[PDB]
Amino acid sequence: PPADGALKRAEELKTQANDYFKAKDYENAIKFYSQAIELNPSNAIYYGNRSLAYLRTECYGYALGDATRAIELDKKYIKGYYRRAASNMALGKFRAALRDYETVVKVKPHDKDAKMKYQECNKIVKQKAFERAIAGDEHKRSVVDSLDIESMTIEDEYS
Amino acid sequence: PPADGALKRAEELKTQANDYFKAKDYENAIKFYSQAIELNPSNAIYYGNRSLAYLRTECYGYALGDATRAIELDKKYIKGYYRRAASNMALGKFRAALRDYETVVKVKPHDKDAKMKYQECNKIVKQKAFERAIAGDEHKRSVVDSLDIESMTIEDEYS
Amino acid sequence: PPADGALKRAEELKTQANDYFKAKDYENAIKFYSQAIELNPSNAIYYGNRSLAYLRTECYGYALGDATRAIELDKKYIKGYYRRAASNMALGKFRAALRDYETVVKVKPHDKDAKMKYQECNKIVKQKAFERAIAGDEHKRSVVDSLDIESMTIEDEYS
Amino acid sequence: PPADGALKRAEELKTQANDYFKAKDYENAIKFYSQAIELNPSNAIYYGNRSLAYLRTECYGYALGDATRAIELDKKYIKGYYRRAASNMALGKFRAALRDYETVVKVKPHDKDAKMKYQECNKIVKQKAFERAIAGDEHKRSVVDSLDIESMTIEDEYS
Repeated sequence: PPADGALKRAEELKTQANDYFKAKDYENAIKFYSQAIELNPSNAIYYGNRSLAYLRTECYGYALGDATRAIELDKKYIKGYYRRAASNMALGKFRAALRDYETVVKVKPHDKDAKMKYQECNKIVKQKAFERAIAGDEHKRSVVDSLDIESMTIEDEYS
Repeated sequence: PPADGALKRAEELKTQANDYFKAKDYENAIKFYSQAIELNPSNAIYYGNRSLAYLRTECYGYALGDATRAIELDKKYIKGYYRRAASNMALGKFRAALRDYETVVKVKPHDKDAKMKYQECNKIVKQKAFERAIAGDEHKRSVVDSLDIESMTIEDEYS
Repeated sequence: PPADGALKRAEELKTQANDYFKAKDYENAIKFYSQAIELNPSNAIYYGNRSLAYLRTECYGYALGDATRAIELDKKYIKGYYRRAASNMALGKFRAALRDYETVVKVKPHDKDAKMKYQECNKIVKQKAFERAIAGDEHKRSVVDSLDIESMTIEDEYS
Repeated sequence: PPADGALKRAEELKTQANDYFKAKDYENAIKFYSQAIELNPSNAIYYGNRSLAYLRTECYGYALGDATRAIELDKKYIKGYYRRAASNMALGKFRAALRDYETVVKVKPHDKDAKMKYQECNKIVKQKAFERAIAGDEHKRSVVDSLDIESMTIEDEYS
C-alpha cells in the first residue's frame, strides 16, 4: 500500500520530475510529480515539490493547496510550512505567512535561516501598515485643505 | 446672574466681535467673544461663534473645545454640532464628525442641508478606506514581484 | 485534438463525476472531473465543476486555481467568475471577490442574481471596515482611560 | 512689554494658579493661568501649565490648543511636546503623539524618560493595529462559515 512496485516507480517519476525542475521545465515537472502522487498519494515530499513547481509558474492557488496537503500528511515536514508561507505572501496574506514562519522559528530556534525569513516577513507586515497610514495621512491633508470654512456663518441673530 | 448689566454689555461685545468677524479680523473677533463670555459664561452662541472664529484661523483644538462647551450648554443648539463636526474633520477624525452630522440629520429630517453635509462626510469616510486599500494593493504587487521564489529548493534528498 | 474518442469519453467521465457530485461524494467527483480533464485539458466547464467540488470539501486553494484556469480558457464562461469569487471570499480576500461580482453585474446588467451577489459582497466589505473601526474605538477608550495624567507635573520652576 | 509691572504680577498669578493646581482646584488654576496669560501673552510655561490643567479636567481640545501655542512660543520647551503628545493620545491620535515623543527622544538621547514614553506609545500604536487585525480575523471566520456553497450548482448542461 502501495505495492513495493508503485513505491519504486513513484520514486523514479519523482526523480524524472526533479530533472525537469532543475532544467526549468515546470510544465513537465508538474506532470511528473502528479504521476508520483497518483501512485503514492500520501508522500508529503511530492506535494512539497509540486507546490514549489506551482510557485515557479505563478499558480498561487494550486501551490497553497499542495502546501496544506503536505502539512496534513506530515505535520513535521518543515518545507511544507515554507511552501505555505510562500503561497500566502504571493496571495498577499502576509500575516497568515508570518504564522508559519513563526512555527518554523519555534522548532528550529537557532536556525538563523528561520529567523531571517520571519524577519523579512514581520517587516513586510509592518511596511504594509506603514504605506496605509501615509495614504491616510495624505488624504487627510487634502480634506483639511478643501474644508469649506469660509461659507460657515457666525450666528447673525440675537443671543 | 449676570446682572442685567453684564447681560447687556455682553450682547454689545458680541456684536463688536461680529463686526470684527465679518471684516476678517479674527484676532479681534476672538478677543471680543471672550469678553462677552467672561460676563455671560453660559451663552452657547458666544462659544459657537468663537469656535468658528477659531476654525477660520486654523486653531482646531480651541475650536473643538469651544464646540463641545456650546453643546454642554444647549444640547439643542444645532450649530454647536456643525462647529464640532467641522473641528473633527480638520483634526482628521472623520467618523467622529459623521456622528454629529447624523445627529443633525435626525432632528432636521427634511433639511436638505443636513443631508448634503452628512453625504459629503460619509463620502470622505469611504474615500479614506479607499486610498488606504489601494496603497495596500500597490504594496502587495511590489512584495509579490520581489518574492525570491528562484532561491527556493525542491527536496533534493530521498523520499 | 483530442480525438473524437477522447472527447466522447471525457464527456462520460464528466457525467460520472456529476452523478457522484449530486450524491455528495466529492472525493469521487473530483477523481472523475480530473480524468475528463486529462483527456480534454481545455474544457472550461470541467474546471468550473471541479472548482466547486473543491469548494464543497473546503480546499480553497485548489478551487481558486481551478477557477482561474476556467477563466483563462473561456473569458466568457460566467460561473468561472462565481467560482473565483467564492474561492476568494473563503480565502478572506473579499475585495478581490467583489471585483469578479462586478464583472458579472456588468455583462448581465438585469440579472437580479448578479445584483444580489454583488450586494451581499459589497456589504461584507463594508461590515469588515466596520468591525475594525469599532475595535479601534474600543481600544482608544481603554488607552484614554489608562492615560497617566496624574503623574504629569506643572512647571515648578521660575518662568 | 509688558511693563515690569505686568511681568511681576503675571508671575504672582502663575504661582496663585500653581497653588490651586497642587490643591486639585483646576477650575481656579485655569482661571489664574489665564490672567497671567492676559498680562504676559508670550510666556510658554503659562500655556504649558494651563494645558496640563486642561488635561486634568478632560478638556482635550483646549489642552491641545494650549500645547501647540507653547510650542509656537518656544520651540525648545520640552514639556510643550509632552503636553501635545498627551492631548493627542487622549484624542486618540496616537501616531501624532508618537511624532512628538520621537522629537523629545532625539534631543534628550539618554533620557531614559523620553525612551520610556516613546516605547509606551509605539506599543499603543502596535496594539491598535493588533486589535484591528483580530477583529478582521474574527469577522472573516464568520463570513467563511456562512458562505452558501451548498446552493452553488455544477454545470448541469452539455460541455
